[PDB]
Amino acid sequence: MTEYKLVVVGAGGVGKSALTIQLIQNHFVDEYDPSIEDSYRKQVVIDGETCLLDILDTAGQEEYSAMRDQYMRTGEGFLCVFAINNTKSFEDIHQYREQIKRVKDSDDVPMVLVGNKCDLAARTVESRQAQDLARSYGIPYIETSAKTRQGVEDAFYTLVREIRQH
Repeated sequence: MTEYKLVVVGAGGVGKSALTIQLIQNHFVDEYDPSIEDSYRKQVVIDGETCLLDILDTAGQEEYSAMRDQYMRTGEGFLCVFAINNTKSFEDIHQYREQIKRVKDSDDVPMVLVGNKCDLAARTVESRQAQDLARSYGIPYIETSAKTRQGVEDAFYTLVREIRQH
């Protein structure tokens, strides 16, 4: 009955809701999460191990108040979602990252950077820049498409593996 409680973060404009819902429903979904935090749980098998995957979507990076900090009790690992067309999202993730680190009075946790909307032509993030930013943070860089191409699943498995390897 091993549980993995992993937190998804990112600026507004990405499909944080899509990431979780598509995985747990195994379906192409655009449905948007509510204006407040929303967590989902789904039974999964990872590397031969049967366990529960619990994914939390958060909202309002700065608005992530003590009321929401309650979730930080999970504290396992973080999946950071940005849009290839959304340059500013990188700064919002960084600042949001700094805040959640302060809440945990610590900074050595599993993290993965994931970029959505890679099929969009009109973007302003070069993948060379995005991956270098991930590399400077010492975290994996994965490109994904909410449409069908799932890279988020492996990202969660990476988070789990990093937890297992501490």
